[PDB]
Amino acid sequence: AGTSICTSEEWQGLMQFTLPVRLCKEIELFHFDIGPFENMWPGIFVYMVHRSCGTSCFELEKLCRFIMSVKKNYRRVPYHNWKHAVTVAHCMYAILQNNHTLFTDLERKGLLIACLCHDLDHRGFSNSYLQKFDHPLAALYSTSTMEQHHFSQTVSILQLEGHNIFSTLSSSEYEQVLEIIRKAIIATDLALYFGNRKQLEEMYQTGSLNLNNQSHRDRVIGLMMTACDLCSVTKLWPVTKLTANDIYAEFWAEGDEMKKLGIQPIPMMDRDKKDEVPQGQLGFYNAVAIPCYTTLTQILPPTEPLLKACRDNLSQWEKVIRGEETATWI
Ligand SMILES: Nc1cc(Cl)nc(N)n1
Ligand code: NI
Ligand code: NI
Repeated sequence: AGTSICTSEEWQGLMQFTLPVRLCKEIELFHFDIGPFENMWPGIFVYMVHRSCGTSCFELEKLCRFIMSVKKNYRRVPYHNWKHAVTVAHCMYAILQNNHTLFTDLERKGLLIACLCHDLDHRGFSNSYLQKFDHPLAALYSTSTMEQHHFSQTVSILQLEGHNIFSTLSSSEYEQVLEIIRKAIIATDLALYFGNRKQLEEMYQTGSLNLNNQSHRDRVIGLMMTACDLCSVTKLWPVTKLTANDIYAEFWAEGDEMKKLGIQPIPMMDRDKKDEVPQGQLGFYNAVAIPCYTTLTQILPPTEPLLKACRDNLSQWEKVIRGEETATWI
């Protein structure tokens, strides 16, 4: 029921927040893991917007209201939560810092906000679920159901009194940024990823890819959104392994719901099929993450460390399968 608004207490605090010095250099790296710094997450987001877009990109008060209200519109679900939002935004920051001039000031502001907002009000249910059991959302949004919902929630937050960080933009630029943000959130539907990646791969291989071609730009941005959304697979193995427990915790709760409604879930959502997870992650890396980061690296060479990390994690899942796992804490 409705869109949640942060307290004066919340946003004034973030305004007064300052980032410990040692973290400045860390935040720049692809592999950086926000995990051990929970109190600082909203502040790390300020810092990234200020570094990428400049301290004058947004009136700070409205930026701070926007971020903390964004936080309050994430749910307490094991995975599609506030921590994932900031993780995704950080990956985008590393991509943009490493490819800064390829992207307009409008694209950078739009994309960091899109990443932070891309799973707003996620309920711990997949599009598969909502469409299977005809949730009202599936009727409103026949395809990319939750993603269209996340964009809707983003616009609602902006429309809160004192939250509209895009107000100072020309009328034309405003429409462009909302369009940037809409396309970027929609692209985080993995259903679209398969065709997008295949197109981009084709365009790269034939040499037709042209970044001054809007339709090409939209697709590159789309794959960037995929890379950022899946970035848990690009971290150090223990970090990757730990996040995966959260991914599966959320899936298995969905599977539990399906069982009550007389449908056996897919194995991935079946908590009594845990022995199949390492092989499922192997399949997910083979069909999704590997090709994603491969293509992204061809298009944006400086993103190559995301790909090497993901190949290292693939190998770690293969070790698990062979029975060579050593001690893991969770
Ligand atoms: N977003 C996801 C989904 C699955 Cl099955 N696995 C990973 N690593 N990330
Ligand atoms: Ni999503
Ligand atoms: Ni996501």
